[PDB]
Amino acid sequence: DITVYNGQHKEAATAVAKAFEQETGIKVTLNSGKSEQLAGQLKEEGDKTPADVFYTELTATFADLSEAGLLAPISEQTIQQTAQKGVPLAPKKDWIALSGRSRVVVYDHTKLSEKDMEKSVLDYATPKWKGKIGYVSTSGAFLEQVVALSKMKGDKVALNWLKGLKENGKLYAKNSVALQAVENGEVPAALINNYYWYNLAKEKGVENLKSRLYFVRHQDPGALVSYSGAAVLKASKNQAEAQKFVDFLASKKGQEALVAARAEYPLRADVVSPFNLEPYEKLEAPVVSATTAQDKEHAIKLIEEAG
Ligand SMILES: [Fe+3]
Repeated sequence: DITVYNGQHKEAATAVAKAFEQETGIKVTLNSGKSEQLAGQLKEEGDKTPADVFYTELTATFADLSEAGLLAPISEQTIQQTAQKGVPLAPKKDWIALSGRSRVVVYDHTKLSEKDMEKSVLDYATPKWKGKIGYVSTSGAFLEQVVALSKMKGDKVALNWLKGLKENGKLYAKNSVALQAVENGEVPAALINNYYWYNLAKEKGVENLKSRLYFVRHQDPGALVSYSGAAVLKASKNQAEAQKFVDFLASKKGQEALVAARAEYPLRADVVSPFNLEPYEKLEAPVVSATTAQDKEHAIKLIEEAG
């Protein structure tokens, strides 16, 4: 049996854990919490950690653990199961990206078409969109978007975009609230994550939704994908089973279990999501270095500077 520190959505973790237990008979105990807290705890616990695997919604969480020498090598063959072009790879082969979530533009298709959409996410923060673009400044993925803009286009462009959103955007407290605002005709478009829309479409039926998604693609900063993944702890005294679990997460069966439970993009190219997601390769995500704590502090300062 194994213990998995779980930073991922609990529905996803419970689903892959159940599928693993059903496939192998090896029991999984989830210790679910915030990834940044769990990462800190793994570092503090060091050689004495009871964690066999760390399963997270953000692979950036692994960088500090890897550099601290706390992660075990995983099989090159396993890593290759999800190593599509664009997918982040552990330089030390000590973690694996498994799935992703995408930034997206959601829009009211009864007011707008794709003709009204923009080439770049940068262009939504302009006077055309005054009173007409929803954004969620307190959102984690929004912050990742700001980090990506700074990295890809520089701070001035990132700050200009944020100032553009202050001037032109409508602020929403959460992504769910922004999605509902678009559905309800309050605002014609909003910047959110893919999974909110696909979840609503699955529950209510797309025929009953006024909103649709627009993907900028073309490696635009707005095509940003955030990657979930897993790593085995070096300190684990149950390497064989921990490696078996990570191998399972990258397997067709494990990926199928994940995508049935959560509207993330699988990184195997022989698994199809029941949520009706496009293939990961079609997204044309940009390649962006992992977010560090320093990146986040810098992005937070830009948000504050923009008002
Ligand atoms: Fe969310």
